[PDB]
Amino acid sequence: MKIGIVGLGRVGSSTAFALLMKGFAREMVLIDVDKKRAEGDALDLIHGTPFTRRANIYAGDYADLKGSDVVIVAAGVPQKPGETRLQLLGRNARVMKEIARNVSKYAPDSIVIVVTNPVDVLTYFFLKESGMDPRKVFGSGTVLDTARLRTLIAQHCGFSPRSVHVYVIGEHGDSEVPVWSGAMIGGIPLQNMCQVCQKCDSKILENFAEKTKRAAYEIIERKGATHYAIALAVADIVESIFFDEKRVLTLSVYLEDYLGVKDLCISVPVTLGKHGVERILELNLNEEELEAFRKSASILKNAINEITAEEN
Amino acid sequence: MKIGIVGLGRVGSSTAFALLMKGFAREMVLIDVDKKRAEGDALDLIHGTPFTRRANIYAGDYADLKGSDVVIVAAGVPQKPGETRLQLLGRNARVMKEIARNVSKYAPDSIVIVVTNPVDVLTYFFLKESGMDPRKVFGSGTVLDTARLRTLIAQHCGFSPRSVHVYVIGEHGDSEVPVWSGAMIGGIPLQNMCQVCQKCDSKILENFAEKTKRAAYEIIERKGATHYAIALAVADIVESIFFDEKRVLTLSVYLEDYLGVKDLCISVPVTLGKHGVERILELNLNEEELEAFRKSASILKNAINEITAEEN
Amino acid sequence: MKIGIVGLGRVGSSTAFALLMKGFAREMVLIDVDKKRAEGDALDLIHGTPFTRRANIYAGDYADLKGSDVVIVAAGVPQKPGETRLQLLGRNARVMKEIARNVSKYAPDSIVIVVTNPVDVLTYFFLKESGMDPRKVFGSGTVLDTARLRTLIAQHCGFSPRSVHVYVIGEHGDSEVPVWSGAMIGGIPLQNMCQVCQKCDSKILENFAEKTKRAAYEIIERKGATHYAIALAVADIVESIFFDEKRVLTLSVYLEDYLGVKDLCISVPVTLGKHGVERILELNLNEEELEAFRKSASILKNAINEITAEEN
Amino acid sequence: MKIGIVGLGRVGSSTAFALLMKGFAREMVLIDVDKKRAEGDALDLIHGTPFTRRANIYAGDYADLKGSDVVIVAAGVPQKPGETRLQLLGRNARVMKEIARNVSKYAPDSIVIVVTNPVDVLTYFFLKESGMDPRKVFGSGTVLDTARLRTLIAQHCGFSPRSVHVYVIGEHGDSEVPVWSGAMIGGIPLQNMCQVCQKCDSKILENFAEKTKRAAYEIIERKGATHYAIALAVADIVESIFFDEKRVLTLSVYLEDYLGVKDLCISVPVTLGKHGVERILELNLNEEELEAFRKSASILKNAINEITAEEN
Ligand SMILES: NC(=O)c1ccc[n+]([C@@H]2O[C@H](COP(=O)([O-])OP(=O)(O)OC[C@H]3O[C@@H](n4cnc5c(N)ncnc54)[C@H](O)[C@@H]3O)[C@@H](O)[C@H]2O)c1
Ligand SMILES: NC(=O)c1ccc[n+]([C@@H]2O[C@H](COP(=O)([O-])OP(=O)(O)OC[C@H]3O[C@@H](n4cnc5c(N)ncnc54)[C@H](O)[C@@H]3O)[C@@H](O)[C@H]2O)c1
Ligand SMILES: NC(=O)c1ccc[n+]([C@@H]2O[C@H](COP(=O)([O-])OP(=O)(O)OC[C@H]3O[C@@H](n4cnc5c(N)ncnc54)[C@H](O)[C@@H]3O)[C@@H](O)[C@H]2O)c1
Ligand SMILES: NC(=O)c1ccc[n+]([C@@H]2O[C@H](COP(=O)([O-])OP(=O)(O)OC[C@H]3O[C@@H](n4cnc5c(N)ncnc54)[C@H](O)[C@@H]3O)[C@@H](O)[C@H]2O)c1
Ligand SMILES: O=P(O)(O)OC[C@H]1O[C@](O)(COP(=O)(O)O)[C@@H](O)[C@@H]1O
Ligand SMILES: O=P(O)(O)OC[C@H]1O[C@](O)(COP(=O)(O)O)[C@@H](O)[C@@H]1O
Ligand SMILES: O=P(O)(O)OC[C@H]1O[C@](O)(COP(=O)(O)O)[C@@H](O)[C@@H]1O
Ligand SMILES: O=P(O)(O)OC[C@H]1O[C@](O)(COP(=O)(O)O)[C@@H](O)[C@@H]1O
Ligand SMILES: O=P(O)(O)OC[C@H]1O[C@](O)(COP(=O)(O)O)[C@@H](O)[C@@H]1O
Ligand SMILES: O=P(O)(O)OC[C@H]1O[C@](O)(COP(=O)(O)O)[C@@H](O)[C@@H]1O
Repeated sequence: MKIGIVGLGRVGSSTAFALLMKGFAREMVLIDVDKKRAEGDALDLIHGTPFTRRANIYAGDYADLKGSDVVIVAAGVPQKPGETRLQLLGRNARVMKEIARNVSKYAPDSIVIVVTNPVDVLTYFFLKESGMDPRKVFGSGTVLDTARLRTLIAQHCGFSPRSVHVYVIGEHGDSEVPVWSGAMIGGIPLQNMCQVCQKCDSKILENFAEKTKRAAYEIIERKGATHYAIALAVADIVESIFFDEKRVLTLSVYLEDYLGVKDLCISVPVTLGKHGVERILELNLNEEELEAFRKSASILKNAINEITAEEN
Repeated sequence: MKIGIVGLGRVGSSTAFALLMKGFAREMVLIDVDKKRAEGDALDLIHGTPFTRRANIYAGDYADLKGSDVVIVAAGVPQKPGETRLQLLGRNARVMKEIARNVSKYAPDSIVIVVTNPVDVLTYFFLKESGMDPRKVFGSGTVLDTARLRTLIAQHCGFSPRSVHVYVIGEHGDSEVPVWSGAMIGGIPLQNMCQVCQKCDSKILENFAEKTKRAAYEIIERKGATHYAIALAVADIVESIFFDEKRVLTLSVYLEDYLGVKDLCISVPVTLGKHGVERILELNLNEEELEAFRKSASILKNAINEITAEEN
Repeated sequence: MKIGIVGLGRVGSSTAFALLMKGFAREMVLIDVDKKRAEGDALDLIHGTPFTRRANIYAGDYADLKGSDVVIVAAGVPQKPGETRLQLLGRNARVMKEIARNVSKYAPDSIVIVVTNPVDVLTYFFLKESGMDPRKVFGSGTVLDTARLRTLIAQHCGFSPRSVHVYVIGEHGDSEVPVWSGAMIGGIPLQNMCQVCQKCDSKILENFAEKTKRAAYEIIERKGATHYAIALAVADIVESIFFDEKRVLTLSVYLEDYLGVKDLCISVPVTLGKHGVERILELNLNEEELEAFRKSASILKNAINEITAEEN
Repeated sequence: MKIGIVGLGRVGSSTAFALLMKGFAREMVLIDVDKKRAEGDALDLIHGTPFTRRANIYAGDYADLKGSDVVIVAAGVPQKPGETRLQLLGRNARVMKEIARNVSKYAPDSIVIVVTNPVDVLTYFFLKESGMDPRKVFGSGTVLDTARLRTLIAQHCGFSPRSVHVYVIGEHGDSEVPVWSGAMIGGIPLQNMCQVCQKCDSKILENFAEKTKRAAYEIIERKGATHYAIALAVADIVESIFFDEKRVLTLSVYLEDYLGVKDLCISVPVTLGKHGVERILELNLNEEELEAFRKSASILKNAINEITAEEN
């Protein structure tokens, strides 16, 4: 397939390298405002193709997205000194809208995966300005945090991550919700299995939830940014579209009305295939989860409203 | 690793071909009473290695199992005319015991996977005569029927088989038990999800259970025997030992006491790694399931007792 | 892609199983005159798909080849008692012509790979009766014998088969020609490298040529037939069409005039891609090789002429 | 296997990410003088392991190399302003010696692959200070430039890179030597095949030689540095050790006396397996090639001598 990447920073370039090794792209267009950087990146990957699958990689402009099966948006600006988070978001939101008109124009039939943070806020702004199908434009969301929570549990208990079931939903941020009420290992409720398993107990499941929601912060304090993790997750998402797998992924999707939350992009279990999102799984949230989920949706709508209100 | 296959009939040879393409064997010993057939089989696979991974394949005798990481038993005799099923089993049971002393003698440290039918009856006879660890000798059991039930459901509902959870336990035969009470799709109970999904409803889940328990009969009426399906399942089991995955598989294991069934080999969810079986998952069976499961164990013990009683 | 297999005997079925594990077919049609056998084969492979890629496999009739990207012909009859080889060939040649009209009719745009023996004689009869493009219909030829000769040499000398160059051309039979004059290891002529390498010398390269041309005979004396080797080679050929690789393969192609041989199907280095054969490499044969090659072409034309003459 | 990476700059980290996706490391130790950067890198890759194979990745110190099967050296310092190339090399050479004593001390049984530029000069300094086996310590050399030259030719002519033979030897720099005299496509000399092929002719083969020796310069002018290409090449080299393939690679090896060049590390065709380098292929260089090769060795020895002379 043909893949376009808009924004070749640490994440865009890592995503490109990963997609290259997976071998999903026949043609790969790299688009960044700093054309010189995008071109050197393209030549570097081209110089490594003798060890990967043949791919037509090149640094282009928006007109090249024509024919793109998937367009990945890893484009954004860095917080200026003094700069406020609302301002920062104001700038990034404007970046999203700009890229959107162009993707809408040259690649109207593509599937777009937004990756920049805040992912749920920026995906909503991109979708709105784009005017495309909500089943074909979405954000990576909590996909990575869900997989990470399943992995921590699995390796502590002596199981394959394949045997562990858990979903983290909501804002891909401080207010995400691990849905512990539907968690299992071997289909057996996470609580029986948790205290059969030795290196498991209540204090440890809480650490996990905490180790996963802090992962990015901890990487950033040490090296300024995360790019590898999200790169591998974007490859994994693309992998489901590529083979039309219909796997369930907690992607940030535009929901018309899900458990009382409305008109916003947020993460919930949906199935992904070659035509984009298909089924949205409505979860049976216990009381505390429903409340946390709802509060999450409100933190997002508020942010959406402050920005929509500070550009008018 | 080094793999030995004892019994190169339709199943043994198909299993060997499949294992060859997976590339799990560095050395592969083929043992059959008809040495001429085993040798031509070995030369044929050797002649195809230019397209697979290097492997040291050869037709040997029992002394060659020395060093075997895994030994697969697909050895058995065909029902003579007039021959009774009890007699037939009497003969096959004797085959199992014979192979057992030899495997015990030359490859005491291997992991053995019994595949011949009746799988639960013959595995029990093999284990007993062998005197090996019940965590390292087991039968393939209901592994294939479980995967097949998950696949039917999945493709009818528009999900990846990875999102479907169901276990079929008990005798790998007419009395197997699909554990519908713990069935799910996306962690959501199979009943909500079943009637959200269009090509699903009660009459169809019953067909599935029936299509999967009859699969072998239907193949046999048409071509005399099954070998491809079981070959792919044996490869899959070996794959878990090979990468030490700890995946949950409904293998036929020797149970000391599981839900009131005792002293017999039967299928239940257990985890498989490089050292053999590790955890046995005790399932929460509803009333009717517990009863079906128990009846299953009784059909097996009876058969075990009739044969143990018609060789003394 | 969609693949049809006409003739599900030991080879056709082995080829189907192998193609299934490679995961090249989205849809697979099995056609055999013994419909009951083809159907049980289809159900067996279907029952194993939970461990492979989703594939639409089924036993059909000629009308189903519609849309086939590749059609494999492993169909043929066995020598009756008393039966002469010329007669036998007369029968098989008639089988080839029959299958040809049907493939021409329902799948005129497919790429056909003939596999039945004698491969060069039967491919020529199939092509002629079919009236299709000589670049899209061909026989597997010496593909397997070439790979096997490269492998023997490589493993004796301590090199990867990738570093060994040799071609065996001509009749895929007793008169095949290993082109020793262009043989190399690391691009260094096989003779310098041969006596630098310890387990190499003139008497051993001759054994190799002999071990490879006798491989099938030796398998057949032991188990009645070869099927695994050729199955893996057919998968490998299909693999080049599938990813459009343009790899060089000694396939049995219809040559209009190559080194003085004319109007016949015989093996020589040609490149294979998604559209079939592309380039035919004309080799620089030394004196003795040119003579052996020519004699080979004459043994084939003679056989072609005796059969064309004993059906008129 | 266990892999250590010393120097996590753009190349070290790219190499780590690539090795991670290949799945060659069971345990991966990242060592950089800037421990904070190495630790954030380790956490980032760990956070992405839910999508790759289980691996024990962590930022350590030299004592952790204990047990390392392979150690990769991508460590070096950047040219200070005003700084001379000889000085720069003086500094980097000292870095190499330092890392060497430590690798010699804690991981004496590992295979080391030097990657920093100048690769042939720095590998020689590392080997000398280390006192290890010349068959287990070497530089990546011209591996990437050789593959790139084979790829350019192949895709222009309509062949698989597998069918193209060419070696580039000598200094991995401005004086590298493409050995055109032994170049082939399908074993047919590159000159016949070159003017049979349309998009090939003398002016184009020269462009190729030029496009490949300038690749890094062109990347660097655009984005300051190359890391992806070399990362994929290092993975490929590790891949040969990992599966003990014995593939021929133009690695920078210590040569005692090869075609009159002596006591230096330079690139030539050697075979690589699980125990390191095995066979060194002595090439039949025509006149002009022998001269270019020799001049190459002299440019390297001179540099080696100026540095050995400006630290005493
Ligand atoms: N650690 C992280 O990865 C992290 C942390 C916080 C926020 N973010 C957000 O997510 C984004 C992705 O992070 P990154 O580290 O890969 O970014 P980065 O530091 O590489 O910056 C963005 C890249 O996108 C490009 N770009 C900007 N505007 C563009 C436009 N209009 N059209 C095309 N290309 C454009 C820039 O030129 C730059 O190359 C960030 O820009 C930021 O807003 C990321
Ligand atoms: N459709 C089926 O696959 C099927 C159906 C019913 C029962 N079974 C049972 O499972 C077994 C596997 O089926 P198959 O179709 O692959 O078998 P098969 O028809 O090929 O027969 C068994 C093979 O095992 C070999 N063998 C027998 N005793 C041996 C011994 N003592 N030591 C070494 N090798 C020995 C035989 O020589 C023969 O090659 C059968 O023997 C049978 O008892 C299979
Ligand atoms: N060892 C070998 O593999 C070998 C040796 C000598 C010759 N051959 C030749 O190559 C062929 C392939 O060998 P095999 O062992 O796989 O064959 P086989 O023994 O399975 O016999 C051929 C199969 O092709 C089917 N078939 C025959 N005519 C057909 C038709 N007109 N339409 C559709 N299907 C048809 C038959 O029903 C049978 O299922 C042989 O038929 C023979 O002529 C093979
Ligand atoms: N474009 C290129 O990749 C390029 C171009 C010219 C030269 N080089 C040479 O090859 C090397 C690899 O290039 P890069 O771009 O990946 O480097 P880089 O810019 O990331 O710099 C080197 C890294 O190695 C680390 N390091 C330095 N000394 C160390 C020590 N003694 N122990 C442990 N870690 C140490 C540094 O802290 C830094 O993280 C360069 O340092 C340079 O000497 C590379
Ligand atoms: O929209 P555009 O300008 O056609 O972009 C694509 C073209 O630019 C190129 O990628 C070259 O770009 P760079 O010169 O910047 O490397 C061509 O290879 C490609 O066909
Ligand atoms: O591992 P099993 O036996 O399929 O059962 C549970 C796993 O499947 C699940 O439905 C999860 O599926 P997904 O994660 O693909 O949505 C949960 O039950 C858990 O994730
Ligand atoms: O127990 P044994 O007789 O050593 O068996 C193994 C030996 O037999 C062989 O496999 C050859 O067997 P065949 O001659 O029957 O083909 C050797 O290659 C191998 O080393
Ligand atoms: O040319 P036809 O008869 O449509 O053949 C294909 C059809 O036959 C089937 O394969 C079933 O064949 P069998 O009943 O013989 O198994 C269908 O699944 C398929 O759509
Ligand atoms: O030589 P050392 O200090 O044991 O290094 C390895 C140890 O450091 C760790 O990698 C942790 O390193 P960081 O705390 O820097 O992340 C452990 O996980 C590991 O066992
Ligand atoms: O592609 P073939 O037919 O093996 O022949 C040539 C290729 O093999 C070669 O020996 C090259 O081998 P390596 O590149 O592995 O050393 C050359 O002849 C060319 O690289």
